[PDB]
Amino acid sequence: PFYDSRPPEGWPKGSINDMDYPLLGSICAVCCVFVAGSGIWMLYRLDLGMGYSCKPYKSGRAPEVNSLSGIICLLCGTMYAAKSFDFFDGGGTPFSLNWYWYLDYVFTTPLLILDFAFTLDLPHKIRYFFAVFLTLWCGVAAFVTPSAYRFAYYALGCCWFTPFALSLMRHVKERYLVYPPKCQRWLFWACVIFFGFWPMFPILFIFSWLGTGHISQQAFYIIHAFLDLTCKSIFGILMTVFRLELEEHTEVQGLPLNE
Amino acid sequence: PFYDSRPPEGWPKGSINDMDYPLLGSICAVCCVFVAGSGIWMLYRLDLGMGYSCKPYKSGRAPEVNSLSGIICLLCGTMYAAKSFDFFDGGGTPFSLNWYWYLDYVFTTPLLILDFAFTLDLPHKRYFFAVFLTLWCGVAAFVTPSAYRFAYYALGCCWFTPFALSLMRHVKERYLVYPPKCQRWLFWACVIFFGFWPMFPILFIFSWLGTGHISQQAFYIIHAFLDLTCKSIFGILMTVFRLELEEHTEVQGLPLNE
Amino acid sequence: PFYDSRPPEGWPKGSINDMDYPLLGSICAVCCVFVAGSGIWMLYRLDLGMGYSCKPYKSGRAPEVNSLSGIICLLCGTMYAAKSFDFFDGGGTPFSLNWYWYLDYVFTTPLLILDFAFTLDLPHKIRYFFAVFLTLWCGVAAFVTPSAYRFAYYALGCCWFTPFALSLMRHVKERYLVYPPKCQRWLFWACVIFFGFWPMFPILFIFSWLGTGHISQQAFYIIHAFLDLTCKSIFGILMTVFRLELEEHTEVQGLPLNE
Ligand SMILES: *C/C=C(C)/C=C/C=C(C)/C=C/C1=C(C)CCCC1(C)C
Ligand SMILES: *C/C=C(C)/C=C/C=C(C)/C=C/C1=C(C)CCCC1(C)C
Ligand SMILES: *C/C=C(C)/C=C/C=C(C)/C=C/C1=C(C)CCCC1(C)C
Ligand SMILES: [K+]
Ligand SMILES: [K+]
Ligand SMILES: [K+]
Ligand SMILES: [K+]
Ligand SMILES: [K+]
Ligand SMILES: [K+]
Ligand SMILES: [K+]
Ligand SMILES: [K+]
Ligand SMILES: [K+]
Ligand SMILES: [K+]
Ligand SMILES: [K+]
Ligand SMILES: [K+]
Ligand SMILES: [K+]
Ligand SMILES: [K+]
Ligand SMILES: [K+]
Ligand SMILES: [K+]
Ligand SMILES: [K+]
Ligand SMILES: [K+]
Ligand SMILES: [K+]
Ligand SMILES: [K+]
Ligand SMILES: [K+]
Ligand SMILES: [K+]
Ligand SMILES: [K+]
Ligand SMILES: [K+]
Repeated sequence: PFYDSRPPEGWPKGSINDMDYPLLGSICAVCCVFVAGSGIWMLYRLDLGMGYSCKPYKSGRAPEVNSLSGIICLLCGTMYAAKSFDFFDGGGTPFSLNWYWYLDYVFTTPLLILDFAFTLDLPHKIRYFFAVFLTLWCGVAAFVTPSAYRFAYYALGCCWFTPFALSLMRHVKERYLVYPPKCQRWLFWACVIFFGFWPMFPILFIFSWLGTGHISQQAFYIIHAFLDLTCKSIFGILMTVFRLELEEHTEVQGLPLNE
Repeated sequence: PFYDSRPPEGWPKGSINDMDYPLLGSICAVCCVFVAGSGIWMLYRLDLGMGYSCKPYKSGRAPEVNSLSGIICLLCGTMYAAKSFDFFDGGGTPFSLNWYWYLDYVFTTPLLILDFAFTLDLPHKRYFFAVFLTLWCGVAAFVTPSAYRFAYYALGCCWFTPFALSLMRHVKERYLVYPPKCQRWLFWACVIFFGFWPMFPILFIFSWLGTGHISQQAFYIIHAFLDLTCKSIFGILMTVFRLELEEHTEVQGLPLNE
Repeated sequence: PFYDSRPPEGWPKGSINDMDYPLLGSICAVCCVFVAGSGIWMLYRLDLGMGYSCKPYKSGRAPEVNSLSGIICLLCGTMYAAKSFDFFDGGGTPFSLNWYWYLDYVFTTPLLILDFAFTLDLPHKIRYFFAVFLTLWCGVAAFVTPSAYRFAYYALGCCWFTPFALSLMRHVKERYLVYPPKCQRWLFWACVIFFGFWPMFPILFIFSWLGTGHISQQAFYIIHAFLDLTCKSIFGILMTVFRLELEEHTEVQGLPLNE
């Protein structure tokens, strides 16, 4: 999709691409290591067995959808390795996963909500997947649109995120009472991350360089690196622990849910 | 994928991009509203229950593949909102869903046939990929400036002609299964399918990339109407056919003619 | 994604794009015909029935995942028809499936391993799919990166292919003892192709024009056309014959596996 490139003399001074690229690349490398290691741990723990007792699977293999968390974390870590490669090369690299904002997210966070929908047995998994997909593509369109119509694209995304986030919460609540108090605690701390960090992205858009102009692109990159460390890595860890508690309750102890 | 952009002085006069952009944007906005509302109604009606009696689902939720029609209509409505944004900005916008013809279709109409294959229990749900490939052969045909675009078009005609011939046959095998009311709804859906899908290849020949009889603006209006028919009306007809099928088999418990 | 195009006077002499385009287009057309015909035969044979006896399916239709081999071969044949169109037009065509190396592969070979995972009942089908996906995208990034960081991208791909290829082999071995000796023979000849031709691509990268500079882009195109004739077409034929023998053993004769 690329047309632009870093000028031979470098990015013009004062432009949004005139960033601290060694620092951004170091942050991206650290994020890559952390998120990829978290995904590797999730896959290894999933292969260990069901619950904290590590009860062997009857088929000898874990459910395929249960690998979604670790797969998403490993894909995010690989894209952050690519981001570190792009930043350490000075930015504007032909294969830049940093250039088009939220283009990487159209790969992780839809699958992520799918994983969430598979972990909580949430209804309308395809509906939630496509809502997140369209919201992220509206964000990509807003960040590639140089006119005021980007605020239209943003609004379009806000027309896809506000219902979804309102629906998901409701559905999440319907599942929350089902689970035992310990799984409820893990789910509570995962939903705190979800419903307190997903709304941050729309707010960050308004104060970014494409909005009120209060947040620079470098600060945007650092903020979104921390958000991906939270929304992918920490949220996936919390989902893995919630799954372990649910399996210990229902598969190891055989106890029924509060449904 | 974009390399081109609207020139600072505007699109050159007499070029294919020198179109009535306020009119195209208004048409795209109306299409967005209509198709998105149709998808919202499809999802709401699906959540209402099975059949016309709105029989509650045993699990409390509808089948996931049954949301395909409304999801496709909502995705098409969102892409038409993006198209209206592009047209109202004068065209040639970096995120232009109007520039690359049939690029948007690679997202809807494959899923659409999937929905169709899921609604009629059609074999080789193959079909999807065939449509996929066909549409990509269209995309290339509209980005190739040489005569080899007619090769790409022909390649698509080598993927659409068998598929459309196979689908019909398979559709016929399912048509006798369904009751006469579901048969009526299926008949009116298949009329749209087999009478409007062939239009796109014919429209290619007489477009600016063929005989030069249809301008790009007329192409946009024609395809807006076609998307209003192939996505919106066809999805409505499929929803009504599903409602009749559920009323026959799930509410009344009657068996199919299989 | 295209920015470049063939210059009005043609590709500069001595450049990597200054290739024998009629020859490349003829090779691509022959490959298209062969691979598309192999996919058509695979789908027709699948529709014939189970096993060598062509036992009719109970539902009257074959399993959907069993069409993966023929679908992949037909998609590869269509992409090779597009490649022949691009080459016969002189290269650098806006819809060039030859320009971005391994970009076409991100469409076939993941599905291919999925097909493999479905044919051998291999665990972690999604994990293998995403590993191949990420390896191929790392290859695409390496072949679009003009700096030394391409060797980083390559290494990233080598960090995704080496574990996967090591895991797959192990899992394949666990399945190999299950199957009867005839299915074992067909599986052996398919795994020979897999584990002896998939490692070739990383080695070909090193000696290509983006590495040591020993293999030209034209030679790369011919080599990869032959590899796609082997990895898609011949491997799909071997998988179809293995499936036919397995169905003759288990569905026609009703005999159990060595599990
Ligand atoms: C790990 C990454 C995550 C969880 C990304 C989440 C993204 C969103 C909640 C998207 C937000 C936006 C929309 C509401 C539309 C306007 C633009 C965005 C992308 C900032
Ligand atoms: C709502 C949109 C629909 C139903 C689109 C349908 C598209 C086709 C039937 C595709 C037609 C073409 C081919 C046969 C190949 C040549 C190029 C196309 C895209 C016009
Ligand atoms: C029919 C095509 C096939 C089987 C393609 C296979 C591709 C690979 C085994 C990929 C190899 C590479 C990686 C290990 C990363 C570095 C770059 C590649 C793409 C050469
Ligand atoms: K995760
Ligand atoms: K996991
Ligand atoms: K990322
Ligand atoms: K990007
Ligand atoms: K940028
Ligand atoms: K970005
Ligand atoms: K799960
Ligand atoms: K997760
Ligand atoms: K629809
Ligand atoms: K629907
Ligand atoms: K559309
Ligand atoms: K487009
Ligand atoms: K155009
Ligand atoms: K278009
Ligand atoms: K359906
Ligand atoms: K539909
Ligand atoms: K194959
Ligand atoms: K096949
Ligand atoms: K190919
Ligand atoms: K390409
Ligand atoms: K090239
Ligand atoms: K290539
Ligand atoms: K299979
Ligand atoms: K195969």
